[PDB]
Amino acid sequence: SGFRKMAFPSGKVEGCMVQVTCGTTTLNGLWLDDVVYCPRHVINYEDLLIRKSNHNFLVQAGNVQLRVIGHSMQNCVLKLKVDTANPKTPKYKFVRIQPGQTFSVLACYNGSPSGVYQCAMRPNFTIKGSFLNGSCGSVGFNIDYDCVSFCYMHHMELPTGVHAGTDLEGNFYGPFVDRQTAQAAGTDTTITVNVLAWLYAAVINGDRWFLNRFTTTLNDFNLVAMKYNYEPLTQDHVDILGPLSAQTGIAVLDMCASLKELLQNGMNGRTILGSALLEDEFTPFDVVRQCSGVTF
Amino acid sequence: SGFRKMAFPSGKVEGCMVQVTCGTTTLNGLWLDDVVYCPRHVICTSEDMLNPNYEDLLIRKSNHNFLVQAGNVQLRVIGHSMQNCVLKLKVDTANPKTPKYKFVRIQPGQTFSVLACYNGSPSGVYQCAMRPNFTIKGSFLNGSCGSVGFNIDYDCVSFCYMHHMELPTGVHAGTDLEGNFYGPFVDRQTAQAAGTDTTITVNVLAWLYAAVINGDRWFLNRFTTTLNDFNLVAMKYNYEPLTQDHVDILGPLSAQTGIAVLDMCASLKELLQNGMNGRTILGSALLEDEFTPFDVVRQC
Ligand SMILES: O=C(C[C@@]1(C(=O)Nc2cncc3ccccc23)CCOc2ccc(Cl)cc21)N1CCN(CCCO)CC1
Repeated sequence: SGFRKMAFPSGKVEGCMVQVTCGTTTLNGLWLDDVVYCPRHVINYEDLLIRKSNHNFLVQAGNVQLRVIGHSMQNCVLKLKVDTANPKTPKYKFVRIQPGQTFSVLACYNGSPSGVYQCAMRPNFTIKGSFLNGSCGSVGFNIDYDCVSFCYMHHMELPTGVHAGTDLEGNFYGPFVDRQTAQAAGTDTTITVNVLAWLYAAVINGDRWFLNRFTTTLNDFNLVAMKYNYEPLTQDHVDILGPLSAQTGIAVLDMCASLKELLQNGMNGRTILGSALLEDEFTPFDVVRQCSGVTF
Repeated sequence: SGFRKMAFPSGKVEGCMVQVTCGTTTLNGLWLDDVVYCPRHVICTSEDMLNPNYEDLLIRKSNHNFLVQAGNVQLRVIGHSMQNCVLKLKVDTANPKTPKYKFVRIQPGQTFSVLACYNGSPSGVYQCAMRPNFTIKGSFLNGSCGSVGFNIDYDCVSFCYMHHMELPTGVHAGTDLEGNFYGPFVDRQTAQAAGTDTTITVNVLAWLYAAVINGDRWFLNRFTTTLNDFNLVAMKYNYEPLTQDHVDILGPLSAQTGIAVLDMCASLKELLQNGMNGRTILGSALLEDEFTPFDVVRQC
């Protein structure tokens, strides 16, 4: 029993964090094989990069300086070719995630991991992270068996305190640019499929007060959901919620009628899994993984 | 900016998780140097669990009865001893991934990261607080026994908890790494209940200072309070008493934000009286008590 915001074990990623210094700027880099990936703002990026030489980039893996033997840019990520392959390189992939998907963030400062937390890619493409100056280059990831899927690299903090970054190919999530200019996070919405997954987790843990005899059509639920700034629930979401629906004996459209009532009436001084708000940062897979005990 | 429930990076602890099997039972062990630490109830059956005599059960065991597995490598147990509720299995190989570590016993209100494991394999890491009733509101399924709680300040791993049991309310009980249980719990299946839980007042205040550091001031007020008047109001909402130590501890955050500790105490009093009014503090509609003053300073 128990339901916690749980991050993936960060060990495979910790062995990859390095410190990248270029001029006055110091941020984090991801050392995989003989390449160090980091935000290109560490340095007109084509013009700024051409002026740099390999010895300008000081890379440090622990107390060992890695010598840069080449550099190239891929979108908003700088790829620094190093002479030494990372002996701690795990099995990895670069994956681009969709809004609503969750990942673990290994927050780093000066190439040293300081903390790990579970995030969600918001529907407005920002992440509500916890980052201070020097956290740029910190990565987001998931673990599948023994494979690390890198999905995020931190680049900036928007004026509202929310964070923006790219996938490991340097493509930003959201309409953001790596430039000091006026940029604002769009109005955010609630990840509906994730809220339903968290309601199933609450039922698995013994919380049933919110359940009701009612059901709803997928269309009627989406008309209500749109009114409360909730993302539309697709047939794919209903299908993905299948396992949890079968395990608890509560159909997805039956849980949608509970969600609809929670939206129109509130909690009424009650909590669900120790929360007075509807939690949307657990995917259906996160609930299954935690309420079954999958290991890495 | 931003305030998240943040766990310590678990890498230093992952390199220590092993699987310990004894008879039908399989749980987790912590392999540090040439010793594997694990809950002593690994030597029990459900027929023993009501009134186990661990000294008697242990004397009947031999080293080859304990099957220890570090990854896909079976370790050889060359000795065993019991220290309180933890079994110490001497093995013939020192763990090459043994980090710099300490065994620390924590006080209620203290936080730590939990590396939840099954079959010696890490499945997840989350943050916990030792509740005032000495339980932890963890996330553990069967097979998680032996999963450890820790803090990682300055490259050293301070092990503070080893998971042993789940109480009937879904909360968890365990020991420090010397085998001493936190709370009035015993490693027996006899009737045991967690005492009434209370909110960790100093942690709530630390989280209100974190909210002020992050720009949330809506809950602040023009009032102050005496420490005694605050405690009289606090006890009525099932909040732990705030001691002069807690007030002293909150000093740095008070100086950084310019809000006197007893001034923040008066804001807490008001929140307890009025609730949030549809507002949130750091993305929460409840007063959060699982961030210590040290956690707030570290993260902010
Ligand atoms: O898992 C246990 C320990 C056990 C316990 O609490 N285990 C668990 C821990 N966390 C989460 C759980 C989630 C669901 C179910 C069990 C969980 C069983 C329940 O009661 C106690 C009372 C005291 C003590 Cl110290 C330990 C326990 N055992 C079963 C009994 N025995 C194994 C012998 C084979 O039957 C020994 C091992």
